[PDB]
Amino acid sequence: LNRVIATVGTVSISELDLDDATEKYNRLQKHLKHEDYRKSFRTRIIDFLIDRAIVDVVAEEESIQVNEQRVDSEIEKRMEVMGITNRKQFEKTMETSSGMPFELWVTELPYQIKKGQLLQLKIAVPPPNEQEIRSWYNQNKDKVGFEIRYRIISIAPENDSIQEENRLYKEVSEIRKSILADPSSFALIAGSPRNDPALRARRGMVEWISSFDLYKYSKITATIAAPLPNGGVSEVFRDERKRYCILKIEGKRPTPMENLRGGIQNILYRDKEEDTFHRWLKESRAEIPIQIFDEAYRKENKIPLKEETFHL
Repeated sequence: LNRVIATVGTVSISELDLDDATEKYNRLQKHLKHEDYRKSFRTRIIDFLIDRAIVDVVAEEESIQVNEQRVDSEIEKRMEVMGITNRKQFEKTMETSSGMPFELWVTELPYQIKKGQLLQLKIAVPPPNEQEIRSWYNQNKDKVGFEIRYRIISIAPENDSIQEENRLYKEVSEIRKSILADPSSFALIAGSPRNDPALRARRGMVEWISSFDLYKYSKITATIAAPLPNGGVSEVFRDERKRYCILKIEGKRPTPMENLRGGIQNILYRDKEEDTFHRWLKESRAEIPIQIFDEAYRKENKIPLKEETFHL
């Protein structure tokens, strides 16, 4: 009862092949940003399988072979980018992002490899142009973000004592009262010996940075800076290095394109491949011989029969 649903080129899609795929397609339905939900699950899955068949078929013709060894090679080439060293930790990393068991996720790699190699060979994805970059910037200002310029005072405690904590809390709180009283002071006190040696030189000032890049250096400092307006003095807080701090936003500006250039290019190019390739599959379905045998699909997707005499 494992009947043939369809044939895509040399590939044959069995009713079994469908049932096997039934799990993967469901966990992939989240990532598959094209399928028209008006169509039945039965249609959508067959359609899924046909697209996979096309890739397999075309890769054969172009001598793109993906063997057991090449799969392992790719996993390790993916680690040698992500940073990851243990094979066991990578298995969990992927299960998070996919929401799929590793033994199932690994069966995507052939498709992914073949797809990447086909795009490298057949398909054309022209790098995005300056007018396209500027238009993304100009029409995605919410997604650009903001850059900040601020001044910080960071005083470390000598001893691990609670008494020292109470002193420094009061010390820094006094500096804060003084700063609101006379803002001009902040510059002087930042150059003053109480502040960290690194900040004394650069007048306590931190030049143009994203709250995100800052969040990388210090999650605390950023979460504290992010909500404050221009000239906002932060409340007295502690560093991730247990230092007693105070910061003041000296400037805010929308992050200049120049910095986000690469990032915008990457967004644009990936959306270019994801469409060029989606069209190429549509296009390929017209070139590669496909035959549907399954009556359900035939009926639903409006496929004619020869000499199906018109009613008149």
